Amino acid sequence: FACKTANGTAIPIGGGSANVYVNLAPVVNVGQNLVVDLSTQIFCHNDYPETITDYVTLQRGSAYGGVLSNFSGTVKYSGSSYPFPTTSETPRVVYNSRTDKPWPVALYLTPVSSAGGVAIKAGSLIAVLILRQTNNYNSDDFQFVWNIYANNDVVVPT
Ligand SMILES: CCCCCCCO[C@H]1O[C@H](CO)[C@@H](F)[C@H](O)[C@@H]1O
Repeated sequence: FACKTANGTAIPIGGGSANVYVNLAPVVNVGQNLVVDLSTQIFCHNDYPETITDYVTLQRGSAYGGVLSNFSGTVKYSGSSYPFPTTSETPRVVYNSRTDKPWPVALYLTPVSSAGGVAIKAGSLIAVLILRQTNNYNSDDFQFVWNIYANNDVVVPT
């Protein structure tokens, strides 16, 4: 089991970490969602589907900088919604193919009432998402750490 980003940055068997640079909607009004869809950014696969089933969860999702200060978050994992920053490990997603499958994580961020102006700064860390991988074969328990960065400023109109 290993993962890669849309630009080809890989995290090999055993886990590790990688940076993910995301383009964000430049203008987000109070009452609207800023959607950060990681399913177009992070892809994973099973290296031995003939014998092994891989189990994948979002173990933790943490908010940073402007996302932590200016937004009220929700994380959607494989069609179910949870608070973001996270309060528990999600259920598992099964990886049973050698063909790349997107990691089904999306952040839904709505401005808090005090937000206004430059709510997210270009180049800042916005989130850290922990992908946890286990299997039905051995004792492997690996973490694939995704450091999410904003490519641009996000303005919340006043
Ligand atoms: C004849 C025995 C060969 C065993 C191959 C083991 C390959 O291990 C990797 O891929 C597995 C499937 O994706 C993961 F279960 C592991 O955790 C590990 O990532």
